[PDB]
Amino acid sequence: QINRQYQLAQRPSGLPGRDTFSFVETPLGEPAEGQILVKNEYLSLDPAMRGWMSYIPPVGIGEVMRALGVGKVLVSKHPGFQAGDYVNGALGVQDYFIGEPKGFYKVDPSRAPLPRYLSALGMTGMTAYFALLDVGQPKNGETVVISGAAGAVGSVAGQIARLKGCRVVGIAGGAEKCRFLVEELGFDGAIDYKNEDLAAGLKRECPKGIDVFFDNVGGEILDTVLTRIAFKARIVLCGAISQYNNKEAVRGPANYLSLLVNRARMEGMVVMDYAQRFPEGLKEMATWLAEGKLQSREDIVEGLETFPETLLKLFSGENFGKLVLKV
Amino acid sequence: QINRQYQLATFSFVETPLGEPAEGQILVKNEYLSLDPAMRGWMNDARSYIPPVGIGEVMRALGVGKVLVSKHPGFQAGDYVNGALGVQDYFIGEPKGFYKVDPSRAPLPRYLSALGMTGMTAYFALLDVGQPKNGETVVISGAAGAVGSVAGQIARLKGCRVVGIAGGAEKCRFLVEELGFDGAIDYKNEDLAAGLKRECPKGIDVFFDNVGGEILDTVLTRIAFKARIVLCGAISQYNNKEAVRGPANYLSLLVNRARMEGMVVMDYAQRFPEGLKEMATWLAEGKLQSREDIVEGLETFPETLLKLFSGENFGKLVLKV
Ligand SMILES: NC(=O)c1ccc[n+]([C@@H]2O[C@H](COP(=O)([O-])OP(=O)(O)OC[C@H]3O[C@@H](n4cnc5c(N)ncnc54)[C@H](OP(=O)(O)O)[C@@H]3O)[C@@H](O)[C@H]2O)c1
Ligand SMILES: NC(=O)c1ccc[n+]([C@@H]2O[C@H](COP(=O)([O-])OP(=O)(O)OC[C@H]3O[C@@H](n4cnc5c(N)ncnc54)[C@H](OP(=O)(O)O)[C@@H]3O)[C@@H](O)[C@H]2O)c1
Repeated sequence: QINRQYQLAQRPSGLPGRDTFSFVETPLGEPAEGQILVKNEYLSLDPAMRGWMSYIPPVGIGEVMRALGVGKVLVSKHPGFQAGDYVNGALGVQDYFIGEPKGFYKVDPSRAPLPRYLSALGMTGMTAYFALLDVGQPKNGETVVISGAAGAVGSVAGQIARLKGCRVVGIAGGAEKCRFLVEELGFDGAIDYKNEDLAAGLKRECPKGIDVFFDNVGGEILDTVLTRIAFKARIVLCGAISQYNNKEAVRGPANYLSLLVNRARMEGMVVMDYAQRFPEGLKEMATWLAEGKLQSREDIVEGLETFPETLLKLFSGENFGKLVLKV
Repeated sequence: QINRQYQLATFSFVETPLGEPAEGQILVKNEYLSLDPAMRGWMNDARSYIPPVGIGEVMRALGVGKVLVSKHPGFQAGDYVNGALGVQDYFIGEPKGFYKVDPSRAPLPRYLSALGMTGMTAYFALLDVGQPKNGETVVISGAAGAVGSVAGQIARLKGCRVVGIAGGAEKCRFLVEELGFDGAIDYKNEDLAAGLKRECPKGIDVFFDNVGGEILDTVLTRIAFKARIVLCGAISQYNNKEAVRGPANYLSLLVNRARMEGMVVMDYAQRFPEGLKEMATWLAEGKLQSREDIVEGLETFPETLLKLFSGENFGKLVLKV
């Protein structure tokens, strides 16, 4: 049995294209004590990958590329897991995972499709959940603005905010995504940053200011949102995708003093800090899904070999929904 | 009787007749006036936290003074007050945001510094927003200034390691030898990153920012897990003809799961009594020190005013009227 794997060959400069990865065929090993062996089925493609090439150590050169995934346990030398289980874990960009199941959890394939355990019922879902609710602390009637709003995190964030009684405004790229936000996910409004002036969009959509800004994007979008925040607003720093491929320095928010004028808070978060609360998060999210109160879209791309090419879709805005790679 | 005033024209010294207080009003002989950096920010156009001084109107100044006549249920003749008394001999109007100060518990001018606005800013911004704990490392910008020098001393009292950033070898010496800061970084002569690397081994848990600009952006690179950055001001940016700099390292808040939060001292006006009571005991026991640089004569105003961005004020700048 062969285990195909993408390895990190070189730390990339800007956008990471080919020759950044090395496609390698190594023989399938066997798990040691405390380890499990997993047949990888669906891989999560995440903007955080660029950073992996910080809050977590980077990928070692010559190591398998880091990747969250869902897979079938073939064998287990670990009390927590048994052969036949389906697991969410750091499975890597390869056919098969062998190692310590640290922070792995079982998923039930009969209750939801596997790729869902990478979105709304996975990491991106939890990010939206804990970031919005614990850090954003939205309340009934508050104006909630979300960047990267048609994405996996933003789309779930927008909807939970809607369920909390918030007026929800999405900032997204292109007419199709902005239409999706309003007609499908139930956002109160949308701003197409690619086609309309963002400031005028915000003035239109948030005339009395913004109480909660969920930032997935950073850059000029963040800086413009800053001129419009309300007294005691919360800015959740979830990501800065517009900056991840910078050869140049990060674009700092020149309107940051709005946080002073408005006595507002800007706070960062990392989803793994909430691991102890995952079951309660996953449980409540699941009931939202079942009740039709929240919708999750996955964008599945087939074939492990397409990894380098498919990854770039996140940075070109080419993904429509949570990007998943079928192995 | 005459009320000498400075009203916003660069200014204008105009003698005016002393009027008389109506209902809801008090009459106050102004004794000491607060010269604050915020005086500049008040003169701008864009929506600040409080509306600008109107063209032609008496220049805003916080001050301490004696009530001569009260037509207000909360104030009595002979009370001493703190309030927006303005750049003038006498205040007449509603005591919007005034409070009584006990002249027995402290020197009158101290009710403009540690027991006044700058002291309460340090008090509430550090403790409510920074929430420093025993053994945490607390870095203060403008640490020699009126807010920073108090914030750093309260930090010391809470059991923190306290590191100050200040201009000049003299001021840095003062923080360590006189105020009891654990370390000091001379931003004017020394590299800041190296200074911070040196003075803050375990990273930075609380940053009390009075300055913004490059200092903030450098501090961001060494904040710790779950750090708190208190935005109190951005003095290095107030005299900019062009755009505020902006922290390029702000994503440190993400990597470190840290919080950056602004505050305005008057939001805590209702809690001033407990804050002032505690601050008074610290001063009285000699645990916390307050410096005021007092210049005599209202007439010296425009000259005295030219000090707060220079760095010439040693202590809280106060004008005796
Ligand atoms: N802090 C944590 O714990 C944590 C965990 C997971 C993810 N994240 C972060 O959350 C954010 C969203 O991730 P996701 O999984 O939901 O990915 P996603 O939003 O589903 O996909 C990426 C989206 O980013 C937008 N985008 C890319 N470049 C942009 C640019 N230059 N300007 C504006 N928009 C741009 C594109 O949307 P448009 O086509 O609409 O422009 C693209 O569809 C990322 O910043 C990620 O790093 C944080
Ligand atoms: N948010 C609120 O409620 C509130 C209340 C009061 C004050 N503030 C703000 O907090 C700040 C402190 O006010 P303060 O009364 O304590 O004034 P201050 O510190 O007594 O006077 C100015 C001090 O700022 C420092 N400074 C000036 N320009 C600088 C620069 N370019 N780089 C580095 N340091 C510089 C100087 O320190 P060195 O001489 O050592 O360089 C100087 O001592 C101001 O920005 C003020 O507007 C906010």
